[PDB]
Amino acid sequence: FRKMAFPSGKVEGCMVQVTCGTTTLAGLWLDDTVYCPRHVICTAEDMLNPNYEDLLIRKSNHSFLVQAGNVQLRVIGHSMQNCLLRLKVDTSNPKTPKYKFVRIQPGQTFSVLACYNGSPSGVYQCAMRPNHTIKGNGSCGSVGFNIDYDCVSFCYMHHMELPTGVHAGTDLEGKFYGPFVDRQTAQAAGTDTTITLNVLAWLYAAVINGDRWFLNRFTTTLNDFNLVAMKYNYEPLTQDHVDILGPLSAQTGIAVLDMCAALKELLQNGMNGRTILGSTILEDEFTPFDVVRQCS
Amino acid sequence: FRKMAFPSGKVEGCMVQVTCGTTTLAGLWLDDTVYCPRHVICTAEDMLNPNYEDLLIRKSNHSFLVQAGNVQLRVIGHSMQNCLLRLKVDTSNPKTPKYKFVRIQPGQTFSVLACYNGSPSGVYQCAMRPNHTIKGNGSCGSVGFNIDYDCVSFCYMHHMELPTGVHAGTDLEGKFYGPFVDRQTAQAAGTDTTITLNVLAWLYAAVINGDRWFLNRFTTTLNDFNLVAMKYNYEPLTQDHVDILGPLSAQTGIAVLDMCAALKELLQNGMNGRTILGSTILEDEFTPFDVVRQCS
Repeated sequence: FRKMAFPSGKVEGCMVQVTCGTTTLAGLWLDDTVYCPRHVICTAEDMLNPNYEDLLIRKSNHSFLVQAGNVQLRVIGHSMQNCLLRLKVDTSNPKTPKYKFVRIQPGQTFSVLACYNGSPSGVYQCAMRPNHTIKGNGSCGSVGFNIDYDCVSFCYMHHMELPTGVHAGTDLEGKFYGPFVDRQTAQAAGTDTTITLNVLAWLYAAVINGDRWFLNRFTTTLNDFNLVAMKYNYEPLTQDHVDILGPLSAQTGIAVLDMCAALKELLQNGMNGRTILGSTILEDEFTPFDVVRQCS
Repeated sequence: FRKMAFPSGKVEGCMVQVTCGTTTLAGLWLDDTVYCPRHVICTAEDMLNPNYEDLLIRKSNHSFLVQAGNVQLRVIGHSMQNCLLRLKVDTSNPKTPKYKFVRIQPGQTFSVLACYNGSPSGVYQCAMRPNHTIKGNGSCGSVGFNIDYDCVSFCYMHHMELPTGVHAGTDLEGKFYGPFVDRQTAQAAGTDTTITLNVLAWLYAAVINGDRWFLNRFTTTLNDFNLVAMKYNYEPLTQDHVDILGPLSAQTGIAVLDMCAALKELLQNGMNGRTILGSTILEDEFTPFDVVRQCS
């Protein structure tokens, strides 16, 4: 069992390099528009307290060097759309896939196409944290996506590293996830928690894959489990979460509350130097939907 | 810090579905040739003791349904090339990237484009184990690759799951990694070991990323470390491995043998319930080259 991203081909065809001043970062070229973080116009000094409207007036179309692979695109318009820079180019992308802009939820996973060394360089899978951060030099940024049947659902664009090393960004409409702004100040993240629903989902995956030792013959309750969860900084389980785990519960023959009892035991008793799916930690970056999609 | 694969776009354009009988699996369409595991011609019963030459004579061109996305390719020839089925089609792939066939070495990493539910479905990074296995239902197989500048280096194609759940396959010439054959028999893997060089490389990455607690003020020697390594089923360190870690040693200011002393301590003393890069286990699936490529 492994953490796997969606194939990145369709997103690769949309990735461009946007340069303004000394700042070079990644953009998304869809039809005749390029999207990138608006702080591309900021010197690493404007970032302290940026008046973006003011800084943008100082910019013209020629302030922006947009490079699609090894073609320089001619920029014929610029505007601000929330925290995104909206760039109009003279050519519409012939590799534009069918796409939607979705705003994902805390606990939900997505694939990331990471820009390093001035181009699309790597791909990995991650989860939006309950505190709206991302655990994701020469970074030129990154695009988050899921592939929903025939369509690319763009959900994330990287903007900032916070002083703690955790990342913040926006959806593709330019609206930040969580309480964050694109300003180099003392923005503290909310206290993070483990995504319970995902941990249970991954436990089901372990059972599918042969790891059974953590199973016991006790059950629990939503009220009891959530006390334990509160203590261990886990997300509270709701009835919605239980209903979601239905298919996996049927597949394994282990009732969701029985699996919660196994988890409760694992939090209080540890793992005694054992492994679940080659892991000594409890993994929370697989949704039930990711588990279903892998087996099978 | 995260395990990331190469972007998969160039490999996605080469992936086809090859059907023979009830067996459907993934092929690689390059120019006018499709490559897939030869056991596509076997019923899950021929697999016990397959005479492949004999089974192939019974097949004709019409025995093979080759589907590129949603185009059925017409197969105009078939032959066997080691453990690969070599299929000749009437159309050469217009999405053929620049590519090489490389045979990688134990300890070396590669990206995998995994075929699930009858199409390219997922992407992840992995290492060839020292015992020539892969830690990688509805599996239709998978292609292993690195992207070496402008060129795709194909290094792996999945063939078999062994009775222990570990995977075996070939390079793209059809030659198995390790002592394995494409036959459903009692093939036991060699005893696996941890890739030392990669563990040191990842420790350097931890130091780059701020984790420093495991550093001490002792050094060790190749002869001393290798006794400890033997005991803990780690690969012996060679002078080649030390020279390879040079750039990372210079970057961090930590001499390779000093880092070995930190590792030696970690093997004998554990981690006392601490973490390195969010991990309580020692990670061996990043080469020095992967670490350099990420930071930066």
